Amino acid sequence: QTKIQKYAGTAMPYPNRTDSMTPFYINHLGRHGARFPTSRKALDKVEKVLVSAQQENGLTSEGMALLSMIRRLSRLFDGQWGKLSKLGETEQEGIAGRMIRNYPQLFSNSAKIEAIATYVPRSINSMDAFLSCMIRHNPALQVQRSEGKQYNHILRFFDLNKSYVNYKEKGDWLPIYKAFVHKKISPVPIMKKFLLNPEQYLDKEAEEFVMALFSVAAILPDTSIPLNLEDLFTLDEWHRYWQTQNLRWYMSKSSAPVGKMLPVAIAWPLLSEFIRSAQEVISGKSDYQANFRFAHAETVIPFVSLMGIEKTDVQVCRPDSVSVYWKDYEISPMAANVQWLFYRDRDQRIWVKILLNEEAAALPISTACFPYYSWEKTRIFFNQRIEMAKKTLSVFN
Repeated sequence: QTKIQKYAGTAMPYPNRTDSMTPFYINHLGRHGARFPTSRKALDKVEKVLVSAQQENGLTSEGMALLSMIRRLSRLFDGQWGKLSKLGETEQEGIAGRMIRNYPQLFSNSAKIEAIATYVPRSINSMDAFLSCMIRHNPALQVQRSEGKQYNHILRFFDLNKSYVNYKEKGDWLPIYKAFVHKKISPVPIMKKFLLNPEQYLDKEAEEFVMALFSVAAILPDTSIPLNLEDLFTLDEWHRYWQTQNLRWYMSKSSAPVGKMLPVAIAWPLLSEFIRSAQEVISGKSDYQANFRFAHAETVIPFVSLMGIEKTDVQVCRPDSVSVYWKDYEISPMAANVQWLFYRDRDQRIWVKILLNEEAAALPISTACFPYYSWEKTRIFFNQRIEMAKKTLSVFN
């Protein structure tokens, strides 16, 4: 059942974590917590097909039960599209809580923290769940909270680059994805459960229906509604669905050769801003003990690849091998977050530890005390990544 959760991909709920020197600064990026579906399109597709089968009774008994379940979900999702769920709130409370319990000295006395978020309500509400926990876990904190479109350049860079928008909507990854779905997804086994004469459905409408049904089931664990649809598909069918969505994310938002690093390079302003906020705290220009940022999977995924956390920027030429080497649920589950923890040793040398979803991450540079890296070396490495990103983007107006 761990495998079935992983097969939700970027809709996987944030994984279980447990508590357990002290840093002088934390630099953070977090996706919003577990959320409702953002679009009714999949639900509507599933309902339209089942209702039509109800005309000229083409439903099995379970198709009748599924149709009723779909109508109920449509009423429960009404007015809630894209909202942070109670689960997403508690995910943020857990990330903040473990941070505070791990490093009380960092957030002690009158420590100062700043948080930013996008204009998207689920990310703003995620920041507030996180900050509320902090303030409860030390009301003497000083807190700056802001949000909105002025952070688009560093938190929503994927909307601002014209070449990338064009690639995401129209690029060469699309035919590869569509061929891959046709190869991996067999719709008739699934729809026989629900519809008489499934073989009379054109492959395209059948694939669309099944893909839409997977989307409904995949998001339900994120809603805090006590209903589950995992058993509509076999475990091997969930495996195949996840492979298709994993490849979709990899090619459209990460380091796939077909994207030519364009989906990754667009993140360089956030990496540059991360370095700048840390350099200012190290120098004394800023006296923040933490900078927090709340945004989206499309913020986290290319940011992580651009940092070069090992494996997350792999460039796999064969589409069918991607799932072996690059796992979206390991990078951007719900509430996915990156934390840079800064330390000053007895000699005042600065060390940095990188946490990806609260587990130590590797960079392709040396260190004699993993998971701690020399900040100087890491900064040089990240600045080199930023320069390569600007070079990449120079080929796209």
